Amino acid sequence: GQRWELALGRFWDYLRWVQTLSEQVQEELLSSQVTQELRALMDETMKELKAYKSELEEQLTPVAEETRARLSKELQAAQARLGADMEDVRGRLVQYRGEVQAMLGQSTEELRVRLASHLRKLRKRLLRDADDLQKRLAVYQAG
Repeated sequence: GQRWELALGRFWDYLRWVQTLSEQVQEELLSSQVTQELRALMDETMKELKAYKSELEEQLTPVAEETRARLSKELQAAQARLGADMEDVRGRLVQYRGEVQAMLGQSTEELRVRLASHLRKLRKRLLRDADDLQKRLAVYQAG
């Protein structure tokens, strides 16, 4: 894949592990290591995506200009959606950390069930937006 796709792939691999919510995951969630790592992986994905779009603009098919503008704005919106989705994942995990830190030594099982359900929905959104972004990038040059 492209550099940005490999960066997103590392985000996916790390998130899949987090979604197991094992005791190893819990340790890294409560220390903030998980959200620092997701921030790093998100930032790298977005940096590579912006650089990729910039290089694609060196190999464009000429089109009506109105069309090129439309497609460029649609692509920028798709990039922004991806970044917002990754940040929503990270923010939901920050929320979980704060809730666990407020509850002394009480059982986190219900919190974990609710987190797992929510993360599944956030992953669905990130995945549909990533696939949409790849579709737009694939037809961007031909216009």
